[PDB]
Amino acid sequence: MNLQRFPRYPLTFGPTPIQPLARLSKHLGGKVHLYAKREDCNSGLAFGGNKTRKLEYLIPEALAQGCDTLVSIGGIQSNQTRQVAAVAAHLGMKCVLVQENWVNYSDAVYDRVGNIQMSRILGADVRLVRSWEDALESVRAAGGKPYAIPAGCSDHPLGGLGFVGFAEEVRAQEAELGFKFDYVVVCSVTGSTQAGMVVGFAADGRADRVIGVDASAKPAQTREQITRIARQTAEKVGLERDIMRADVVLDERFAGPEYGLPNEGTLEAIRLCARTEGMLTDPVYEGKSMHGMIEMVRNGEFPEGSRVLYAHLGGVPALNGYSFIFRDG
Amino acid sequence: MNLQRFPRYPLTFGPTPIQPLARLSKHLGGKVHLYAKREDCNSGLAFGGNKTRKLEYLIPEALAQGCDTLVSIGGIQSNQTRQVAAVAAHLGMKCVLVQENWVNYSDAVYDRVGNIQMSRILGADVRLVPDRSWEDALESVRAAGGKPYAIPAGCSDHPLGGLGFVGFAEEVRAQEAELGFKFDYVVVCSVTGSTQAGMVVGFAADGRADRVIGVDASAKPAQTREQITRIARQTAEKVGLERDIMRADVVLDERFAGPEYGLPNEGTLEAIRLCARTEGMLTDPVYEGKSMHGMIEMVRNGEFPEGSRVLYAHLGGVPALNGYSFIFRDG
Amino acid sequence: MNLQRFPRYPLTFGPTPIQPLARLSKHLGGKVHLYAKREDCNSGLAFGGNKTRKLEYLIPEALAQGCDTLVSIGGIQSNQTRQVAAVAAHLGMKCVLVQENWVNYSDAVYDRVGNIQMSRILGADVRLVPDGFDIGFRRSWEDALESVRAAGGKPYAIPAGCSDHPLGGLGFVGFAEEVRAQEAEKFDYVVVCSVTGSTQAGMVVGFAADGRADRVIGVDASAKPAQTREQITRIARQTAEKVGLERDIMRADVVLDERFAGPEYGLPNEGTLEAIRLCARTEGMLTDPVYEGKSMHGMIEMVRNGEFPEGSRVLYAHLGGVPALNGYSFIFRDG
Amino acid sequence: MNLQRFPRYPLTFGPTPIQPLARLSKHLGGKVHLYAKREDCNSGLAFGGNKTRKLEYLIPEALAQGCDTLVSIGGIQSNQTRQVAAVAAHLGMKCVLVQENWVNYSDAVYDRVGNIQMSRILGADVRLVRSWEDALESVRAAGGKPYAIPAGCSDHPLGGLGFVGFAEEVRAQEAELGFKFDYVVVCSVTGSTQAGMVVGFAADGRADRVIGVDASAKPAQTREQITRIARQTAEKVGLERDIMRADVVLDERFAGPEYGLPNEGTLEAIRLCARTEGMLTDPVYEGKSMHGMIEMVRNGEFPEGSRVLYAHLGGVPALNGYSFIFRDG
Ligand SMILES: *Cc1c(COP(=O)(O)O)cnc(C)c1O
Ligand SMILES: *Cc1c(COP(=O)(O)O)cnc(C)c1O
Ligand SMILES: *Cc1c(COP(=O)(O)O)cnc(C)c1O
Ligand SMILES: *Cc1c(COP(=O)(O)O)cnc(C)c1O
Repeated sequence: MNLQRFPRYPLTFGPTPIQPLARLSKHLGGKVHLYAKREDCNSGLAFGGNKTRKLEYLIPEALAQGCDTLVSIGGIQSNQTRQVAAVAAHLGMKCVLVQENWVNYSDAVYDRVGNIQMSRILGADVRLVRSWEDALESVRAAGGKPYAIPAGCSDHPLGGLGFVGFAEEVRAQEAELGFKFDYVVVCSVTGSTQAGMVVGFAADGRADRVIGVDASAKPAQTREQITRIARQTAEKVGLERDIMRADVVLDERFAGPEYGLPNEGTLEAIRLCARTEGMLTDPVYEGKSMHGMIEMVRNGEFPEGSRVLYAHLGGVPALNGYSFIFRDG
Repeated sequence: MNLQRFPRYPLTFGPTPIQPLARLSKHLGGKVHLYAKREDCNSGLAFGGNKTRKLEYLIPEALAQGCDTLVSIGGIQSNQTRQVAAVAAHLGMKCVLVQENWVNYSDAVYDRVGNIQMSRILGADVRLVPDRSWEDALESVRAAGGKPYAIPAGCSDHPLGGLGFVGFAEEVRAQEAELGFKFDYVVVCSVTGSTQAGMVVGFAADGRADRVIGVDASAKPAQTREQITRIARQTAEKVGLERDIMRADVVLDERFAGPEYGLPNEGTLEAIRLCARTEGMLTDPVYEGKSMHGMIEMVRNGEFPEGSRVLYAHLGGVPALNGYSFIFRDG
Repeated sequence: MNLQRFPRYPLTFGPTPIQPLARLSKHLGGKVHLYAKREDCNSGLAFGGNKTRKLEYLIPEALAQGCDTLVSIGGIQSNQTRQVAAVAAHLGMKCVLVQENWVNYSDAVYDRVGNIQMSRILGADVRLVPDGFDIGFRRSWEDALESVRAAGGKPYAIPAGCSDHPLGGLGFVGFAEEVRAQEAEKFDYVVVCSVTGSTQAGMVVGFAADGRADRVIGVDASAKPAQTREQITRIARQTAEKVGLERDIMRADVVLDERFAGPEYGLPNEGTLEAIRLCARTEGMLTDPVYEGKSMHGMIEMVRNGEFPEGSRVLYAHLGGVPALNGYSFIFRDG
Repeated sequence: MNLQRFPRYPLTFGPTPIQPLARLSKHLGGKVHLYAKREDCNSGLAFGGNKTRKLEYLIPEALAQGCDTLVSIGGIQSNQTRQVAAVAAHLGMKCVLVQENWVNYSDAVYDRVGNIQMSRILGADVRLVRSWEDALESVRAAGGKPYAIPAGCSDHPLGGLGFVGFAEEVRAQEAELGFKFDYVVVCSVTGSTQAGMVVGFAADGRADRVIGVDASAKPAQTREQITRIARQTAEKVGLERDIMRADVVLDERFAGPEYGLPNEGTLEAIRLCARTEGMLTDPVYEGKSMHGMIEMVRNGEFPEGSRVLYAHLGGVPALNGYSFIFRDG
């Protein structure tokens, strides 16, 4: 394959570090070696995260197209939209965000802290709710040229490129470390994060080692999205193989009870990981993927000796919209 | 000098990047070149920030002395205590935090979002003073069978609390080497003081101590200024500074600290917005927004020599934004 | 029957007013006439409400016993504990409230606004436990009673909602009495929200006396109808006997509709919300997402479905609870 | 005088009750007998309060004029705008409310709980920010006829009538009681509440017995508004005398530090009163007037044996916007 053909606009500090999770690994049995690749610390643009890695491959097209406004969408505590707002500010672009009520969660400061708060400070036009088209049209009619960024950046032709690059990065780091990771655990919702990974790791025969953990609570849709995006992306980068259902692993046991709502396992997972490693995760995405990984290790689902690379996608600021749940820890 | 004599426990990713703030520089007239060194992105331990750089030089002693608990203190939205809680969890140590109402602010979720929320999740025993806390805290640890390592407010008034930022100057020299030039100034927010102190000592070396432009955020200029001065002299001695720190070496502008510690003024808010909107870089209403406000005003007043290169030290503090949600409800 | 036998301490202004809900009645077609008996406005003690009417019959006992502390229990936005705190302060008694989140809900300011905020201002010792403590399991209720004694005082034990208490059903028997006296100026049905039960129970006993027990249409807000229904019946029978009601309470006398309790105790459904908004926008009368909004939703839905004979006059008992709206601010952010 | 010349629209349950504050009185030495007149429990329309007594005299005119929309104004936690929204709903009229932040305060849920929450639920169109004028115009432009209701109902020709009636009510109740109150404590900010009282008690020679307690923190301006409204109202009811400045008593010692902000004395008084009587007061209005009365009795400013009638004007729902302050009581 060949990713290098597509330009990448630097929005990150560079390759993201991989850290050992020795305390947590030991706590769980010392049988499985856990690591974490910090996508959550990839940028100076309002905390970045996985969405920011994706955006690097989309910005060039926005610039090439002479666009002046970035328009995106997501739930109230969307990480995607907060990142688009920061990238836009940094690029000197206007920003219009469509924020919808995507979660059955009632919290007094939900639309005023965390991710959405930053987007407003960053100068984005935050619209709280077809709304998609309206917003875009709004921009054209306003005299500007919008660059449409779908939810999570996922269902877009360039949306899968960022994480194919992730697999690339990991290969280079395994070469520096002198060892390979047996698996990768990643949280999945809109899909192009895992899709990129699947294509990237299909290259060296480990697509099936990319263990996705669903956090959408609609596993069938998410799995089809990932699969579809992986196929389109595999074509885009010249993978010399088709993606098979066997290449898309999506665990469904940890997404409940709903998207945006933690279960008690989620909370326990967030607490354990934070208290053993000092590494925070959130109740919507990462805490669920962290939950899955801990559970898998606990159930012995990982062969003894396995090295598991947890991909920390970001999302911590959303913790602010769930303050009551953590009031005592 | 020789900071190398003191061990440094790795708590950061490595040197912190310097980024140009061209959009903001141009916005202010394009006469002064603004940069930012990102201490606020130095670690994977609950966002880190300047305190985490300070802590790298304290943990070895704490470990050497066999302590099993880190004990610290600060206001409700203290960045310090949150970093202590994360560093403790990472090191396998317990943590006790004494949090006091240091600000005349009373937001509905002030004690449940941002920094303090993270400390609780990180497993610290977060103690809210009513409404000697410090001694009870330390003693409770002994009484329980542990050994506490005491970390004073901001890590500042501690024998080792000024080291972290001497190394910051060391870091900046090596980056200037690749940059092919030296920054004319450094802007840093100051409250407990060992951050600006370390910098004062670090830059005294190549005679730029008075180029480190401190911006007071304590709203108690005199005390803070005095503490920086003292911490500097002590640290200077600790590292072998072949020169002495003169009062003239400690620079602290007091025009941007109002109205009180922990409360922003309208300038602070505008500054936070201007910078976030021109660079995608956030600052808080208690600390960085005030030093950012200082720098912009300085540039605006033509107080920087045309052509000057100014290095803004972004110390962190962003999670505290969550405690001032009403002020930013519309931006 | 004779309630006059049991002493009643004044904690209310006097009988509660009945007002017509003419606008809401008209909006629903005008075929049924709705009114409201404002139990929610019965007292100067921190907004009072139904619980305060119940307390009038318990306090004489607490006083005769020489108790100096009132001890009660309830969820975070419990109306009962807030009224106990004000009654206590008013009487010069101390107050301990054992509390815990009894709802699968987690609003940012849930434990610091509305009802619980007032209890703390009122001087009560609000003992709110962290999630997973489980007071009902550890029997924290008793330790609290014990700690008062252990401390030198004498506690008067007031159970959840005052209901499952010997004198807990008297207040609302008196309500039926008061209604009769006001009718001497008759309502066909009464709509009342039911959770812990002695409110509707007292009504059942009180109205059984003039043959209207089955005219009290209870609307479950517990989302545990079977338990609640049984509680109402039992409290009724005990209270009937207590007030010498020369009659047995039939299973037929206790009416508890289960259609508007969803999805859970303390959680409103879209129906609850529309009902709160409709009643508020037509009569200027506010109801809450936990209790009254569900019974308001009940009455409106019943009238809408024609379960009420044309021409019927329905007396909606507004038991109170409005302060709890403060804990559901996000839901009403745009109205 | 002749108050009866004006039509009063019923919006209350009827005369408000007078309760003794026996415990608070004994607590402060029992040398002064304190009582409370509960204007705060005067209506089933969203808790009511003094504003509702004022409004009973303005509504007939709004109706007579055929207006279909009530338009008013106040700060975020304004009690007035909440009562206006409830009266509108009850009357079947539309409601437009201009809310501005009149307080240097910024609590996270300030514009979502208490009074303003009720107004939105009651169906008012709550517009947060020439303010006033724009609102009024927009209603006409929509094809409606708005009835303008100034802040607190105070600078309105009819705004002072409600409390002239309050004095009426009190003489009548004093008859039944068989005794007279020597003083009346009342919180004053916009002014027509105390002005109505001044006029109503001028009739029996007790105008200077109406002890006003400033809560505006701008006493000179408030003292002048009460004076003016009182004179204009006395003329409108045919008082057989002109109102003199000496008829207006306004203590300025308890308004600090600013309108909308409590001082430590305010909080203490709110707590003492709540804990001795079970009667709540707020940090903006009543707690300051409660603070005043207690301080007056404590300093021996009332003659031994005096009977003081505290007018509790309402305002308790605003407590919700000061939750941090009362988190532990
Ligand atoms: C968007 C997001 C995810 C899921 O990534 P997808 O590419 O949408 O599947 C996981 N974690 C965080 C923190 C995210 O913002
Ligand atoms: C502690 C802190 C400061 C001030 O540093 P001192 O060493 O205490 O002077 C500035 N900004 C942030 C974000 C901080 O946490
Ligand atoms: C307690 C309560 C109810 C239910 O009354 P029970 O006697 O417990 O059945 C209804 N509404 C409100 C406002 C309440 O506080
Ligand atoms: C408006 C108000 C006041 C002050 O009354 P004015 O007539 O404006 O002086 C006092 N208390 C409460 C509760 C109020 O709403």
